[PDB]
Amino acid sequence: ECSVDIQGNDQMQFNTNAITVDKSCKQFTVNLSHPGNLPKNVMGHNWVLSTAADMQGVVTDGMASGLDKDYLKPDDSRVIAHTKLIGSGEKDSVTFDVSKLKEGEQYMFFCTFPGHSALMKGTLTLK
Repeated sequence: ECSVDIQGNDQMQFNTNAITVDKSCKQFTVNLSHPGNLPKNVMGHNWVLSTAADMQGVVTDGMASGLDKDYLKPDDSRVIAHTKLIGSGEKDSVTFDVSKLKEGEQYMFFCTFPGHSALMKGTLTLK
C-alpha cells in the first residue's frame, strides 16, 4: 500500500495515470521498470514528482540538462522525488518521505525525456 510498480513502454506510455498515496504511509516507494527493446538515449524513462504549477519549469530546465543529468537540473528544489533515467530491461526505485506532501494539493508525476512529457504524465494525491 506504501508502494507502486510503474512500467514505461517503447511507445512512451506509463501504465498508470493516477497514484493514490495512503494517509498512514510514512514512506512512499516507486518501482519503475521499462519493457521493450529500445535504448536510453532514444527511450529513456524516469519518474519525476513536483507540484502542478512547477511541472513545466522542471521539464524545461530538465531537457536543457542533458542525458548525463538524467534530463533533470541538479539540485532542482521543485523536484520532490525522482528515479534515474532508464532504458529497456533496466529498473530503478526511489523512496521519499510522505511528510513532503500535503493532503488536497495537486501533484504531477512525469518523465522529463525531450518531447515525452506530454505523453508520459499523471496525477498523485495524498488521501
